[PDB]
Amino acid sequence: SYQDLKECKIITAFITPFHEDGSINFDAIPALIEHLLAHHTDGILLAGTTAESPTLTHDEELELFAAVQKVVNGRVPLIAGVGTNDTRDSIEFVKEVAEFGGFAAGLAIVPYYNKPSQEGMYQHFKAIADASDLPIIIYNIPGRVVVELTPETMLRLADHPNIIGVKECTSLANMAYLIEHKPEEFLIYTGEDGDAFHAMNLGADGVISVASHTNGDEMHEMFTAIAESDMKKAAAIQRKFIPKVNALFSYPSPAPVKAILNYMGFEAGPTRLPLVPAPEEDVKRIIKVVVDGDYEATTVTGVLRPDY
Amino acid sequence: SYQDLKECKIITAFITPFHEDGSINFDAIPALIEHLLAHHTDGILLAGTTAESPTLTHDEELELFAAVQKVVNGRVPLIAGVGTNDTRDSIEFVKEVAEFGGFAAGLAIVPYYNKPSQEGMYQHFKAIADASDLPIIIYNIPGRVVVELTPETMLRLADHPNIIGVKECTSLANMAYLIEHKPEEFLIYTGEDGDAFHAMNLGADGVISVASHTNGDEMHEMFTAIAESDMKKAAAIQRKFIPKVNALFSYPSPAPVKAILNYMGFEAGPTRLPLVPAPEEDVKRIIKVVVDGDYETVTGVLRPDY
Amino acid sequence: SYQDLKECKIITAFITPFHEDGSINFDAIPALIEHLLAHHTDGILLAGTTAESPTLTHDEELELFAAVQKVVNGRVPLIAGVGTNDTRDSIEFVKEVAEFGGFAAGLAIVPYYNKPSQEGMYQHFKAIADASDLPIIIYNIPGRVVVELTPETMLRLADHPNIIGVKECTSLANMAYLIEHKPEEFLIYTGEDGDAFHAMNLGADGVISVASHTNGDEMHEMFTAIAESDMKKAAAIQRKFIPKVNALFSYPSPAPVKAILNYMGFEAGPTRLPLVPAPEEDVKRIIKVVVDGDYETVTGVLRPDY
Amino acid sequence: SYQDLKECKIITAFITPFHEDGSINFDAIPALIEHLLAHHTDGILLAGTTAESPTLTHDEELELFAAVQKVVNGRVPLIAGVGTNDTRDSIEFVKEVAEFGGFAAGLAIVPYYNKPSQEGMYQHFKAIADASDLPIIIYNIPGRVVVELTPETMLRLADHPNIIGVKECTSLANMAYLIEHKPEEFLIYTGEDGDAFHAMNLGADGVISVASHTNGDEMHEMFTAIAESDMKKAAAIQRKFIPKVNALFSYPSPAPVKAILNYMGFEAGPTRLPLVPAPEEDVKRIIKVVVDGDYEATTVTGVLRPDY
Ligand SMILES: [K+]
Ligand SMILES: [K+]
Ligand SMILES: [K+]
Ligand SMILES: [K+]
Ligand SMILES: [K+]
Ligand SMILES: [K+]
Ligand SMILES: [K+]
Ligand SMILES: [K+]
Repeated sequence: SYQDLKECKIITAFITPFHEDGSINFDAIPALIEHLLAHHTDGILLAGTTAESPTLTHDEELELFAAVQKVVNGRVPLIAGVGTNDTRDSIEFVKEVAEFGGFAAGLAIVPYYNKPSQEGMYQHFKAIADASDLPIIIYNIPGRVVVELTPETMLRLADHPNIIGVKECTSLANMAYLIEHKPEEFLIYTGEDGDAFHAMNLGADGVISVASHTNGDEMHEMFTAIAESDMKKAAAIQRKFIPKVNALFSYPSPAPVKAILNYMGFEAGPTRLPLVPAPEEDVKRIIKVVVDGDYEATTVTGVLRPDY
Repeated sequence: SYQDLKECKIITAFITPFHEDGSINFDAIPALIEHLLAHHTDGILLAGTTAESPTLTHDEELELFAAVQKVVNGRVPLIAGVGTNDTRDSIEFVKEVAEFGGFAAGLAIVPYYNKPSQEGMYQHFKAIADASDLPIIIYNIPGRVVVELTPETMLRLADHPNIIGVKECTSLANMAYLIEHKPEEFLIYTGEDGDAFHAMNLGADGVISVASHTNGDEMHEMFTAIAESDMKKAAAIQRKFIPKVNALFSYPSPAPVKAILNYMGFEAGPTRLPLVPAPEEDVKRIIKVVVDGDYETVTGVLRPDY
Repeated sequence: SYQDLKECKIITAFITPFHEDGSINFDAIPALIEHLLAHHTDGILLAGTTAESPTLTHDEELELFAAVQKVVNGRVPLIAGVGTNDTRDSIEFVKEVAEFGGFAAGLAIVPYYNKPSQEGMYQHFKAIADASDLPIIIYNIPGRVVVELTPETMLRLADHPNIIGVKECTSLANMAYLIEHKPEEFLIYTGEDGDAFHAMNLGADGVISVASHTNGDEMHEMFTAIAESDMKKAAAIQRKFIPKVNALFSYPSPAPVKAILNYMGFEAGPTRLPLVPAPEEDVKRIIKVVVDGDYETVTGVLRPDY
Repeated sequence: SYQDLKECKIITAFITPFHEDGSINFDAIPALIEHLLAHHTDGILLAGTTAESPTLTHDEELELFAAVQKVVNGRVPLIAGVGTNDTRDSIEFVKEVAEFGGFAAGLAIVPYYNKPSQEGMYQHFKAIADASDLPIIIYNIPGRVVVELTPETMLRLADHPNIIGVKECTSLANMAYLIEHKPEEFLIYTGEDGDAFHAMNLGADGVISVASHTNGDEMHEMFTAIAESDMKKAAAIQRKFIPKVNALFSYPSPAPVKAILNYMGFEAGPTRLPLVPAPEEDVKRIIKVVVDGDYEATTVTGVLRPDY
């Protein structure tokens, strides 16, 4: 529900740990989940992009939700990534995730690849919102999907009772507009770490974050500053925060965040093809820049999920 | 193989006809296909983007491959859409297709959504080309998938002996470079009906077309003018073809092409959500522009959940 | 100097009122100016883009600088547009302006049309800052001039002791970096009324505004809310200001701003060709959106050739 | 007139030679002009971008037209660059260039910097076309000016009796359209060397060229092939032509062309600020790539026109 999510400020988009072997590392999950709740994660998004959802099987996403809900045991609310670029597959998975339980909302991306029109997107998300007990949060991101929902289409959807929010990654003009015209019980999250500062100042509810894995504190610190009206501290953190965000996305994500989470001892392991891990030479620069660690280095292989 | 496709000039990116209830209209396939082979389709690509592949299940795609192959009967070579943005799935499907047989190649798109690096794209396409008997054509289309293979990575892949060409949708600058440096047994298709004139001029092997569904004849006349060194005529055709291609892509494909095909009697049906058919006011514009037809809210459909 | 401008929050990019016959309306200047100083203009930029500088002759610009300075009388500091895309002309004009006196700085745009490299931009701006007593503010606006100063070249220039700031129209990412690494005695203005909220939040020194002509008060209220750490109120103001900025730039500036100023009695007049006034149907939209006014083909004018 | 220009295929956009000193090198002009007419230049454009027109004075452009017409002595037709982003200054210079004589047409760029609307551009070019005996050719180039004339505005203008053509640098779709709907006595030139092949196949009249300075022959060779219907030779030249075009624009033009013209012994000299010459390290790669010369190399300074 909107209620479960309402107070969230730092929703983390949780990675999927893997072994050298390509299988999921369910073992590394407990320590990672603890680290997040220790470093100001308000809520967890499961099986999103950062989780390499395109490469997780149906049954693997189900394993992941059980494994994380066991280890979170109710402590923060959760959102499941449910949408694909097929409306029927999205209807089926969400009704299924409604049954499964433990989620405050299903997240549904604007369809990638097939490039639907605004009416197409409207009828898409309506059908997914219609389908299930689980309300929906729309993830609008032309930087990954080419097309986008316009604010007008988005606010058409926001009126659906079962559509409770948006993870918006367009422009701060668009974001301003959405915050300005939102109906009630409708939540506006930036999905851009490097904008979170501006989105919060403008009246957004929060961030659905990658950088929260490795810089959750300084992000907390900046948000508290906005809330406690210390704009000088908030902007100082923001100015030093931007180059970290850029390093975390300087190779295709979640490669940079996994490499940092690997240095930090969390065995995030590699990425499943078609993603490959960050090159060693980038790996050192990145750890230095994002967590001011020193990486004592030593061509790079992505992994496939077991054939068997 | 490369042999099988060497000669194709117009390989058509075949639609999937759907019933008003959202099931495949398998009945419409024989008429539609004969119409293609009647209008200078030399080769057919099944379950590409224009087939609404994101919306076709595993089994549906297999059942399309049956229907089409039964009708085609080896009259032209066939290409199966096999790649997705998951490297393992793509491997498992290219094997199942190689096994299925009757395909000269599999088409594998550059991964959408997850935005791999070049090196990621190389490992992806290498693994697919390593998986099976079936040769691979890469589909590079940053207007659909955001990222793109640089020519440089493309040419590295061109060296894999089981990768035999590219459907290239980037720039004519890139397409020139690829023609220039291509190795042996590597086909270069444009995937952009609008630029097919330029691509063929520049030395491409042909076009993987949507337009060929409705405008095969004039495409044939242009390619013939081009190969007969009749440029004034090739370019007269190209200059008037541009708006028709434009119209075809003026609501998201394959809406406009189904709306024309429906108008020509072929029962293309509607599109599966998230795509919706072309709006009414637009349908008329589109027919008038593309086929010179006289025609007269919109509802996308779902696959049956039973 | 830097001193003179340290305190400015709202420096307005002053229009040039024109008569229907295309000569400067010098009569309108006193009323327009008093109106700015009445509405929280802290500093004025004369013969910037909004003044239609491409259309003002050398002597006209000098005569504007007279008129305005006579009216202003040292109540606020002044900035003269001095740079063009020719480095020699810019040098000769910044000297003539330094000589003219009464200006805290000269504004020099990144060269338009000829698309210099970074190194070319450095040599350009260095020579201008070397030429005269008069300090230099750089104007970086790739949406007008195509190329842009990277932050890196910008910070090299920031070190010249006669370059004292930037009117920056690139991205908030760049604007953050510049605030963070700025040396001493270097002012950072946003030139984007739309992003002024974000820029001030991020630690900018203020805005070089068009909107301040018509909406000075609410801009003042926002900047005050911001500096009084009243964010909910700052952002309420910003969220409703965005469409007004949008409207102001909805036909090419300064058409929309003159159309509003005309409606408020100020005789801004039309624009000099190649710019034409806002079309009629648009003028009404614009007034309603920007000032909440109730209003009711278009003709751009030429400077007299006699 | 349209007649003077009608048969032109390779219009060169002539550089402005300068001394180390910043003054124009009128001495180097004769040899450069000869080289062009020796290497298939059909027509010469004077005082365009390639000529660093933004940095030429009024009186310097007048010197240039006299100096080139003396040395061309009638042999090819000529076009003068007359437009600026001020309509009055453009009216005055063109009426003046009509008086001056020896030009087949005045070239007028879509106004840069002030970003006019379509009506604005329309009224702009109408006024310049109205002003003088010299007909006008429009130079539409958003890559330098941001804005552009749409085909609809452009064809509105093409109907003016005194507007005889366009140097179009947008897309080949746009170019196709213009060739398809042109009125009579209206000429379509690409201003893109790297597209000239495609523009010619599509039915364009010609190219207004930079690369013609240093690769005029191979350009002739490709155009003859199109005309004589040998498409295989034309495309072979095109494919090897593209990387030369890219090197000629790999540093801000006319820096790369001047550096090659400097290696070839023509003393093009440096560029006037804000342009600077090409870096040495780029200078060798460029000469190699464009004219397969070997540059025996030896931080880089742009020059100002004399203060005196
Ligand atoms: K999945
Ligand atoms: K709702
Ligand atoms: K499928
Ligand atoms: K191969
Ligand atoms: K001026
Ligand atoms: K300074
Ligand atoms: K000039
Ligand atoms: K004409």
